[PDB]
Amino acid sequence: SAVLWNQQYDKTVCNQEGEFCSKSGVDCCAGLSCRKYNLMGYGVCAAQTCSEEGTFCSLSDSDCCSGLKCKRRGHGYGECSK
Repeated sequence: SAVLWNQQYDKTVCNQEGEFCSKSGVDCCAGLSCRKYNLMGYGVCAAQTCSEEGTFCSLSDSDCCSGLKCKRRGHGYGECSK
């Protein structure tokens, strides 16, 4: 009754968009999201689309992630803010 070989030993490694996420609770690399597509939720990583916090955005039309508000900073231009 020999035990199967380990899957990995090295530190927590990430993968680029396209990789699949397990139900163990794995998270894609920085700037990646396992967009759910299947019925159970066996989607794959995908580069986020929403603007990050601090990045310049359109004050006329918010385009940041959930929890970010484009605060005018300058003269007719602002960036995302928590």
